[PDB]
Amino acid sequence: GSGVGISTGGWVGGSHFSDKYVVTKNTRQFITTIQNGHLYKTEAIETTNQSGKSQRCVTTPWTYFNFNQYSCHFSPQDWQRLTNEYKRFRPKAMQVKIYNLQIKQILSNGADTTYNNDLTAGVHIFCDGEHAYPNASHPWDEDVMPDLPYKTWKLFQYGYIPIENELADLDGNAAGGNATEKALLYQMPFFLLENSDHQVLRTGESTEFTFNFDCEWVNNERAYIPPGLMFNPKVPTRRVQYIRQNGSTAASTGRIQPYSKPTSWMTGPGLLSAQRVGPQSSDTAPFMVCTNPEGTHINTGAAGFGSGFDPPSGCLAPTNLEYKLQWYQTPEGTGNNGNIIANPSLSMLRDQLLYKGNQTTYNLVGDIWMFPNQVWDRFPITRENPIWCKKPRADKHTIMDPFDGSIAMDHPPGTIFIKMAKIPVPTASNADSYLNIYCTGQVSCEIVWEVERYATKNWRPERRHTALGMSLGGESNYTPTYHVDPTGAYIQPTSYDQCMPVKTNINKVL
Amino acid sequence: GSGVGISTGGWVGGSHFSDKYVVTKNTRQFITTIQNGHLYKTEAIETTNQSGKSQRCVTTPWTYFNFNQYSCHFSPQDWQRLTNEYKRFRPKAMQVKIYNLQIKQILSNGADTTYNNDLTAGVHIFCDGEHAYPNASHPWDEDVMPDLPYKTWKLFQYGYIPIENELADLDGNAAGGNATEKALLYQMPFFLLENSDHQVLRTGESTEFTFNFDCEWVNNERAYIPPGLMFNPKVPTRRVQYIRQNGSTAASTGRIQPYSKPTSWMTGPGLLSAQRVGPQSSDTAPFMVCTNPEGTHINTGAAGFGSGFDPPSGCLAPTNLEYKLQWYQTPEGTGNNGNIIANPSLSMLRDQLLYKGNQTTYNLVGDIWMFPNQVWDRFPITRENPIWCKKPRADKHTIMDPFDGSIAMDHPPGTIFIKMAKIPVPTASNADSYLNIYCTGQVSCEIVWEVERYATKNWRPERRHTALGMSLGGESNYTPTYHVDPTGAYIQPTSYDQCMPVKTNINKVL
Amino acid sequence: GSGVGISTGGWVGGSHFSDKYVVTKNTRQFITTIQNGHLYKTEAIETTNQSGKSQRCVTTPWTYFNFNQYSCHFSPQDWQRLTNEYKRFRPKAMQVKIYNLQIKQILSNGADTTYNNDLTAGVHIFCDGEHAYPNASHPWDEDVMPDLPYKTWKLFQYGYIPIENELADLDGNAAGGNATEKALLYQMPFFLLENSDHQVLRTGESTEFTFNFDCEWVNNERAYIPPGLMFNPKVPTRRVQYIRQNGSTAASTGRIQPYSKPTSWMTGPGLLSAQRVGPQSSDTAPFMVCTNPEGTHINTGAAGFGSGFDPPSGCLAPTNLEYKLQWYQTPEGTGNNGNIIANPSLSMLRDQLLYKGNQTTYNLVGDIWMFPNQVWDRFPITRENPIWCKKPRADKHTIMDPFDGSIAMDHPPGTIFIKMAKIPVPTASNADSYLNIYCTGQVSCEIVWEVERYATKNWRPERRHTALGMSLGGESNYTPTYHVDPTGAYIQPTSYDQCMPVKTNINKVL
Amino acid sequence: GSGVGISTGGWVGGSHFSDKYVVTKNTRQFITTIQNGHLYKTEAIETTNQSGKSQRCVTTPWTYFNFNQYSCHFSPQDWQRLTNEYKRFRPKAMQVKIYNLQIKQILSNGADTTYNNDLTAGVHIFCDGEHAYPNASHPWDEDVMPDLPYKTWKLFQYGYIPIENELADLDGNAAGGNATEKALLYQMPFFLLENSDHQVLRTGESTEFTFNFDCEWVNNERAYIPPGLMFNPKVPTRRVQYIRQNGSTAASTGRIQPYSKPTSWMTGPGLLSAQRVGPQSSDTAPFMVCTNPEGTHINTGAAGFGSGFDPPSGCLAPTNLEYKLQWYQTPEGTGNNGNIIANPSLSMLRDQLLYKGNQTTYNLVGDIWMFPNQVWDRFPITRENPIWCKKPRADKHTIMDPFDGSIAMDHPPGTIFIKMAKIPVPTASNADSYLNIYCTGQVSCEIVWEVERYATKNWRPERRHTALGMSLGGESNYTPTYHVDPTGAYIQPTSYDQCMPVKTNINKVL
Repeated sequence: GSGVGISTGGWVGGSHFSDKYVVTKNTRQFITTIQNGHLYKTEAIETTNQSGKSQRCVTTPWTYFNFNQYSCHFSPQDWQRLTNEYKRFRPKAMQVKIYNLQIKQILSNGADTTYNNDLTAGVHIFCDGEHAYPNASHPWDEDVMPDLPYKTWKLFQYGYIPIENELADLDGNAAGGNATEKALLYQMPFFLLENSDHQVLRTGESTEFTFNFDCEWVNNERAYIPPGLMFNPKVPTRRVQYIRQNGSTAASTGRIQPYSKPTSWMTGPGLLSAQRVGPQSSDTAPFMVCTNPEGTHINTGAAGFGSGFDPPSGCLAPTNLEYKLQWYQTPEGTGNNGNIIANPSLSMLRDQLLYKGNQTTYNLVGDIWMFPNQVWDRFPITRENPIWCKKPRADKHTIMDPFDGSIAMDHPPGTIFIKMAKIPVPTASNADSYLNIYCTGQVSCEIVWEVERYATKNWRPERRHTALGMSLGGESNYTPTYHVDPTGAYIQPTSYDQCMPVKTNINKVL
Repeated sequence: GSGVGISTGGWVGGSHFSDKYVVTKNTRQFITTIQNGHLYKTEAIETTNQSGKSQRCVTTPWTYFNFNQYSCHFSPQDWQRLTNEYKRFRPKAMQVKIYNLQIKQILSNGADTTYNNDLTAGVHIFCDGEHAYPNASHPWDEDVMPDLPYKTWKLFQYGYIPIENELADLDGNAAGGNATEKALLYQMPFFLLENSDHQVLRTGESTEFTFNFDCEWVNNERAYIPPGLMFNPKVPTRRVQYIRQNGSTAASTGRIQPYSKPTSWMTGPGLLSAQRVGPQSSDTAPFMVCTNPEGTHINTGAAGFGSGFDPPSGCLAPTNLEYKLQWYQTPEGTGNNGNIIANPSLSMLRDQLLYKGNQTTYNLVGDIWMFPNQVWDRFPITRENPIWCKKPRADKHTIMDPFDGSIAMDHPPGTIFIKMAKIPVPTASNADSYLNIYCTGQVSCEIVWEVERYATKNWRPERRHTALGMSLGGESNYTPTYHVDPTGAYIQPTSYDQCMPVKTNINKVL
Repeated sequence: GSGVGISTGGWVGGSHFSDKYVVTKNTRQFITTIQNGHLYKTEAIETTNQSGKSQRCVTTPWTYFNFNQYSCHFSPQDWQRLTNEYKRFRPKAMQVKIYNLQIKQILSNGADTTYNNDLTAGVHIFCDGEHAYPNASHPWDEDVMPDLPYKTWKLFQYGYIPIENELADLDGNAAGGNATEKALLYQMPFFLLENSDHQVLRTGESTEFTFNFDCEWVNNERAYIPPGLMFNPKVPTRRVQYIRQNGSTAASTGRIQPYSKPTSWMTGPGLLSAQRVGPQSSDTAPFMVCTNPEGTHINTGAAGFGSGFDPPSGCLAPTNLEYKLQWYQTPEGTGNNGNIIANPSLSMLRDQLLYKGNQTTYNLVGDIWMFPNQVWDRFPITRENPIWCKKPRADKHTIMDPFDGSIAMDHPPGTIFIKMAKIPVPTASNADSYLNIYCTGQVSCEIVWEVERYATKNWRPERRHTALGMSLGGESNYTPTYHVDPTGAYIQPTSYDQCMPVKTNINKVL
Repeated sequence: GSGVGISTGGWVGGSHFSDKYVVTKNTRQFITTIQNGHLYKTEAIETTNQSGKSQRCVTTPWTYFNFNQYSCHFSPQDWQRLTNEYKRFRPKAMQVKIYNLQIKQILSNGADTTYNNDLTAGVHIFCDGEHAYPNASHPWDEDVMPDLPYKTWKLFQYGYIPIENELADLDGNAAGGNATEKALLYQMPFFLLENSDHQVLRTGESTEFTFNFDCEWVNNERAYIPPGLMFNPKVPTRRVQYIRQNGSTAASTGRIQPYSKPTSWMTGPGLLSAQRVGPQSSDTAPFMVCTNPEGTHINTGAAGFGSGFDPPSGCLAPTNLEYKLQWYQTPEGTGNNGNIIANPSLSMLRDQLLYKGNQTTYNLVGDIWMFPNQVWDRFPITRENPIWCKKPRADKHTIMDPFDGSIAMDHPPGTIFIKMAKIPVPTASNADSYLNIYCTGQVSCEIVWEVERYATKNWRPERRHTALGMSLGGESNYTPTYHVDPTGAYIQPTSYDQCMPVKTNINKVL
């Protein structure tokens, strides 16, 4: 049957490894609340205002489900077994279910608050698979599904940036009159999630969404030598190296030495020239990707308009800590506390350099662009990396490697939006008061991962991700990584290697 | 299944444009409350009483759904695309659904009030499609469905005017004894919505109503020249113009000039003679349509009896601001704040004039009536105009052009009435106390619009409704029209052109 | 139908005795509550700390159903009839049902607390039949199902020991640096019951679990003589006994006497050498089974690391009270109050001894190991004994006789885990507050027992368990065993014979 | 459908008289509550303790439905019509339904208490038709179904006597040591209603029980003459009466007189010798039926051990008021208030005597036992008598006439037991607190009575039960019997004849 008192679905979880496939099931307990008091609002996002960096977003009542990260779908055991036993993997299919909803009313008299289940209140649930609305998810957000299946998942409000602010700044001047600047405002899109059709669910009801990926593989195999050493040092070469006269030393023609042969392959692109700017408040990235159409007025300049492009060095060796990719394990993390810095995976298609020689010596080429015969490996993703990124809709685009490592998909998984159906309340005024409710429920993401097992003719052992690669933590510091403190706290990895990255273990003949 | 805890219907919205059809879906969250404490009452509607203008209405417990306006069904995007891409449109069919009802009890102890869902309380829902009861809807009411899909829709009480008051005034005198005046009262109809059969719905239940229009088109195409210039100025004419003797100048017979040929067509009717009267309180319109059967007594006279006919000038040029059609975007709007004045659409079948020449010169004809060979275009409706108007049931009627622009239908969409089923309460007295409840729910109006795309042999570009035709508003005044203030306020159009009227863009060869 | 207000299952109970089978049905009323506030925690279990004995367990939110004991499934009548009328019995099949759930919210304002039934809250129910998670049940726990069907069954929290503490102690020293000790922590398994798929049930729903045993019989038949007397004292023997010279007495060769013939059979293994140690706080057992891999650091030594093996004497005569198996009937029982000591069942395959003679006399062999030709009977289980024990997963193992008497099964009945589904609560902080609920319901265990009736050629009467073997108790001491005190207290057996052990009544020819 | 909000059954009542059958339907509103706080207890039942009469009962949580009495099933109209129109009747079949359950929670804050319906709470319902548990019902209890269909029926707790107390008294002495007295305790049965399978019902559910009687008739016909007058006084007799010499008068042989012939029939058994004993507190009956096995110790003697047998005179004339059967109409009745004494039905098979003549005169035989050729009629049952009695299970028994008039059945209707399912409550202590609830519902007993109409050749009229046989009562004393006082009180019959007994009206030729 169906109704109040009949659970809609059960709990699923775990993982089933096969040769061709890996099916990782997860279920979480989520809570969403009334956002903005059921209003759309466009307000300026202001920093400390030491610099003129500002932002403008339109905040909706809606909240959304973000499934994008590996930490959500794989346990540390499932990840270790994934990266040790398989050379490559990608997400075949994804299935999300939202069930066992409970909408409860919040009754607050004074300090103490009580919770009464109304049973007739619904929730709006909307999945955008055509990407007609602006994307909610962005890589490296803290909104993502929790790692531990028993933690509650608190959803985040949905908002989006209608316009670039400094372009719309209205600052202008008396001479220009900012006509082209108003023109940007006049066409500033405004999206309501109410335009589209969507489901309204009460406690007895549930819903389901399926997604089918088609995307590129994530390669777990390591390069033991650079592509430049793909030769045989015993065999002589036919080539000639002519060196022009340098100072006193005369020009010399001679056969290239057998041990160093010319490479036909060049360094993967990346930019080492730029450096970060300014205080932590302003956007600090070394490069700023910005748009400045003629006629508009920008008073602040620099990073005020534009968004920073980081990490700038895609394949290149991160000479400085600024270039190394870095994040925090926990939202409580402050500076140097709980931060993880990317380290070399010791893959020779990764952390490349390029030296421009003059007559006397070699010097580092700061920034190298796309050039033919460039081969490189994508960032060695860990378990904490985002799975996908949304590729913009644009006429032309170059090769897609996001330097964070995420996969650029032009149709990533749809973003599932959910909110409290507004329950109005009678009021003699215009005060448009509403009833205070929230909904908790059980969401289950189940993804089918397409894996393919390695095979090698290598004689020797290879590196593997081992639990011996972990450190103790917690109070009294006897709890390992990925384990629970006596207080109940979950011990986060303190190093990039405890995150078990790919492109480390398995060797691949170049 | 069905019951408490199973939502009856989901949310629908958006629009699907085709060549033949446009289907605009909308869903709103409505709230209706107990009205008149479940009583019918006939009370006098009294103004400041500076003038003897009075009204008498019988107020019901019922509230009703008013779907009549374009703003409800079309977004500003859907409207722009409608009026730019299509020469004419009309409403094929309409489908209204009322579902996801929630009837909650209002418990008030002192100041703080609580809301408990009873689940056994029903609501009465009645659709009058035969128009046996007096029509609730009237054009240009504020009771209409809201523009923004996320705003709550508060329904209005249903009432109607049983009699014309000054006819029933009882004032009379000692000499007349007002016998014919009592005769009007003796037959004064009294309508109860309980006479008819109607549905009672609880939370699990829903209802649905379908309507099929048959009505006239709304033409979006513009006249570039007046019908008087439909000639060819190069070709000579055969006609003669004889001018009688004027003063000294002798009577002259001569061929009419090629460049000015006689027109067979005349100005569309309209009345410029009258002017508005009195204070804002009394009915101010320039013409008063009234009924004054013999023997009745009218002490106040003038606009006391009768209803004002405005705008008086149907097709004629609105010489003064009094004649221009004007309204407010928001019910908070006071004088000159938030008011929109109709402006010329620059259609040459619109804003006509007629000059009566004497011998010496031409003079404006104040009021022109129906006369043969009159051609004109209906008011250039905007997005804020009512869709339809109810044509009275009468033996004879002339051509139907409402000067507000609305379509006169003799069977418009039925008015859907809804009220709280009275839940009595035991009381030892006669005090007939009742239980205090309200109902909120989701109503969805879905209309199928019949559209037909233009085609033209014109070489040049044509005017189109553009977002560049908008102005900034809100606090700090950086928010465009049709967009949301940082406080969440929705920015209303400040001009008639921001309302995107019809009969502007597309040209039509006369 | 199904839903709130329709009971899911009825009450079952009783027993049906047959010749081949015995079907014992039971139903109880259980209550489980939120444990650890929905957290996993690993905390040290500390005693008075007079000795360095410590333990570390990871405590889950889960609670579990323990069905392991005979007292649960058999009444004293059903047990008496079982052990009197049947020579052996084993559990064919087991069927557990969990139904009539009620999840109620705990509302506490000040001291007085109220209970409101929410109806939309579920419970998680998970049965581990593959034993992928650590076993919750352990013999001789107080968590077991109650004896009396009308008592409420309060479930216990599920936890498990991830590591042996002193091995992980971190104590070490500055010289060693405890590298092998960290290695144990680094791989310390962490099990979440959320990994596996499991059911979520609301009030209307129920669940069912069936188990099929295959295990060894429990033999109720007694040995009247030792296997050493299996001869005929009238018939002479062919054997010779040569006694070497002792002191003055010369070596004598002579035929063995007819009345004492040599036995081919030897004493069942057991260990009398060891004695208990230390205060009641520390682990006191006479033998300690411990693991001490090289390189680890143990400061406390002795019973700090390792678990005690008791009773040490499997078949041997319990020379001292330390060796006798002993327990308490009620968790309120303190020292010497309500304790029951195992006594001889007077089975001659039980309570064996072995004497090593020198020339002059015989002396008791302290500890005897497995040796060929050893025959013995398992502990004479009573009605209060555990039914089964979980056999470890190990490459090699010897004969399985647990000296407590329980049956060692490598796949015992699965442990049914249950917990409150977490209902989150909105909070402005990170305080991750949750809603306070509990669930009570009706669990029914129904086991099919495989029995086989004895037959004997013995002429004489045999011992039987009789109610005359009971003592009075309670206030005023007029209530018998297994009966209810005027206060309502249930009178527990005060002696091992009132527990009606097996291997007493029925005789078996050796 | 089924569920909360759908009544399970309707109200039935009334009676349908036929020639062969009478079907009496009844429905009542019952209320049962938590008894003993869900405990079994064996406590001593102590009187004023002026005498050593004591009792010991084990009180259960269960309550039960007692349908045994005629007053329940027949109205005074249905009874009058039964006893006037029919010579004999017996209960063919019985059908009990329990439906429209409501389990409500009792919330008490201070003095005022509130009642909230939980809807998930069940009730246990168990019918014992095999009589495996001790019988709850006993004749002449006040627990019986009410007479008036609109009165509420409050059920009584179920308990039973495990042992005869003075046999178990433990009093004994130091010399005996009361070994045989402990032996009675050691085997003292203890019954739990949880042993058996039974139904658990929630509000939506109901249950039904059917019973099929086979039993003896209840004869309504009267004997107009004693069986001794079955002769013809006109016809001479052949017999001789020899009278031995008495004093002076010589022995006389002579024919027996025609008007007094010898009877072959003798007086039905009964005992007039004994008299009642002691205060109202102790058991007062004239005869005590007791059990006193050898070796037990009885200090009090007399009625301390044993139960009184009353009325002692089965068919004999009740010489004194002690022997007359007597009861109270209402539980409020005290001594001489509201008591009804059995009176002669004027049936000549009833109220017999036997005189033993000596030579000189006749004297009353005090106690007469079963003797051949005894004929008698059973007690003339009224409408307030029990219908049935449970015949003990015993090897041998004599003729079954209960002197109260009830029918002795070896399988009477099963006793329907019902109790509140225990809803536990979380408590940090062992206090095993539970939730306070009660259940009210509608029980309907419908019995099919097998009747057979009389036919007579008698010429004269016969006595009939008439309403003129009633008396006024109530306040102001204008309300008749079987009618309602202005306060609403129901006027009880004040005499045995207003109870309309059987064996009065209809004549039966001997």
